[PDB]
Amino acid sequence: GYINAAFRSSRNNEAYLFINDKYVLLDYAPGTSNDKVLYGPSFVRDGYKSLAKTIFGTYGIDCSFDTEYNEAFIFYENFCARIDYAPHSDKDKIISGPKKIADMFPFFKGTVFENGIDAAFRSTKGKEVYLFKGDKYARIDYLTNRLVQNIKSISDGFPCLRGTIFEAGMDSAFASHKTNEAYLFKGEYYARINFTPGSTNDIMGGVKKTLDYWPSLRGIIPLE
Amino acid sequence: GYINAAFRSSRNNEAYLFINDKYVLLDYAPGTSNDKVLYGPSFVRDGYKSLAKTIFGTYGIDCSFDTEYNEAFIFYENFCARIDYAPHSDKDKIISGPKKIADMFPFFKGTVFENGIDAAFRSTKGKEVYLFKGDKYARIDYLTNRLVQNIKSISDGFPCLRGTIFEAGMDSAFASHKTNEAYLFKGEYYARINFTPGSTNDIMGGVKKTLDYWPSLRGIIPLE
Ligand SMILES: [Ca+2]
Ligand SMILES: [Ca+2]
Ligand SMILES: [Cl-]
Ligand SMILES: [Cl-]
Ligand SMILES: [Cl-]
Ligand code: NA
Ligand code: NA
Repeated sequence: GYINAAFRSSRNNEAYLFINDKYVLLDYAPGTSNDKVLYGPSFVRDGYKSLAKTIFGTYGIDCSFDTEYNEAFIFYENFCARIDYAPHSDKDKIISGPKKIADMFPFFKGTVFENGIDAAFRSTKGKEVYLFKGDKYARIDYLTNRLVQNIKSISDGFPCLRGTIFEAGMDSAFASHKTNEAYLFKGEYYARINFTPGSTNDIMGGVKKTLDYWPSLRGIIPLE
Repeated sequence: GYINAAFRSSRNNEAYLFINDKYVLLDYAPGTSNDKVLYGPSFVRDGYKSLAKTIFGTYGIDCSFDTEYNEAFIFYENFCARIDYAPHSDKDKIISGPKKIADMFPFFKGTVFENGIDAAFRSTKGKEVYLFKGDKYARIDYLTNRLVQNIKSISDGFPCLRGTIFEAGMDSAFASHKTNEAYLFKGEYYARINFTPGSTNDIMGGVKKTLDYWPSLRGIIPLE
């Protein structure tokens, strides 16, 4: 019962975190010690009416990423959908789907990504997204629907992760509102990384405990 | 692109037929030659607003069976839902699901039925339903959620099918409004069978052409 998916909100310093078939809306306070749970924990089916009678409403969300405006891709196993998550309102809706991953992203056919994605986060560069499955990552443009480069080992693109628990996989991720930062999650741990698109960079550099960084999540995770 | 699923309506002499991602409502006229298409062929997503943004709306329905009143179980691969099909209105709605088959029917766990069902029809007896997968069939009570007997070969329970194309499997079925009769489909073929719950039969009619029996379907089956 840890964080299985996440996406950055269009609202400043807010992110949606999905755990089992539930979620929380968090003010994650990147520059301040005043993190706070703004909504939830709530069942996906209760919080998102448009998702109530779907596989997402039944089983929850296991990967997602912000795109632009108020729209996000959400996943469950081999299925995905594009949604308007309509922050702080009643107005959520499915724009596209649900569709099999292979039908939404045909370049994934014949790869390990066609059966499910572990984690994803929105790049600062153009319409780019990083997606993770096992020890591999992919880099796509969601607007033109194109694989930007060959699928590579996580360690090829993020050398800073060699020798950490993230080397063989990530459970969940979201991009920060602070430029070129992102959070990676696995079990009780997170890392805050700094990245530069297209450059084999580094930093960092600190695998810590999620509950130390967000005390407002005490008693919410782990969810037994 | 032949019939992939069907269910008997609560309305006398009407059946819903599912083909690719579409359906047809048919007056199947079991006692006369006045068969007609009443509605469709239309997309499932257009005709059932409640299914529009679900896996059933994207990909169609590959198995189903009438329960009672205006409720039907519908399937797509390993998922299923309980729906009110609200005949001749737009008051359709999902009552339960979508859920995985193992979660809805726990007794199917470990069986060949776990990952999808080929075809099904409602019995005249109590709340019993016959379900088909490959050369095997199952008989369940949907109320008590119970397997009524061991999973068996189609030939054992339906000896009239021996030596015919239906021996190895069926694509679709529905129970007739005429008691103890049902229609089974595969490719361009159908059989009309008499069945006696809990007891084998003898001879009935033989494998025939669906288009000969329902000329109102010419130009519709197969869907090119
Ligand atoms: Ca995940
Ligand atoms: Ca079928
Ligand atoms: Cl994620
Ligand atoms: Cl069927
Ligand atoms: Cl769905
Ligand atoms: Na994410
Ligand atoms: Na059926």
